[PDB]
Amino acid sequence: PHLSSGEVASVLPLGKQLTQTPSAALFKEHRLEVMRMVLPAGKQVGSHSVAGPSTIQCLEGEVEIGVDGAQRRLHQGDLLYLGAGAAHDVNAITNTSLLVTVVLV
Amino acid sequence: PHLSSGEVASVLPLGKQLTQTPSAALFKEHRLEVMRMVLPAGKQVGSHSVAGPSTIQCLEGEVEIGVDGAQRRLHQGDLLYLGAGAAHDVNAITNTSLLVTVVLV
Repeated sequence: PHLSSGEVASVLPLGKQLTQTPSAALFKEHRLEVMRMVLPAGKQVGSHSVAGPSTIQCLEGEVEIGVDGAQRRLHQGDLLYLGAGAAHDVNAITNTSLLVTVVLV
Repeated sequence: PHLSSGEVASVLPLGKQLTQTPSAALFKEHRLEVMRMVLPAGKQVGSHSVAGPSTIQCLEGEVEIGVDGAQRRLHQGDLLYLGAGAAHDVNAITNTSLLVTVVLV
């Protein structure tokens, strides 16, 4: 259940289905991985980083992403840019779903 | 004012402000470029390819993206994966905005 080139996935908000939907990869290839992370309200991910640059898009709900020098409160439609190796943590304020795109080096 | 690491841009639907908003890069860095393409209804981009893989997310409206072996009709929330060097064309069905993420090789 992964997209190949030319294929499509819907990242619309899950809404009432959020609580029944696990996080899943849309696709993973040599240079890129795209995943939908589903976080229930309160879920935390400790400080960490990835070697390539990445983007986190808040599809619904509210999530706090701690970064060097700030705590970014993302709401629906917010797209956060993380440079290569930029440390960050995640705190789901509400039930939320995130589209996470990671460049692999 | 492109995003630096840890910064946020809204990719919410433009709605009534769509036809007044030009396409713009959210950021451009060594390994990754993220742009919002704003296409008025009927606008076409001819068949072309980029060297790295990419994703095209339909933020609002409807767009037809031609790919090898198919014509994908994307609606809001649809995310298309394009492999490295995958030829594609774009036809805005309605006024639409697209989040385009491109891995740079």
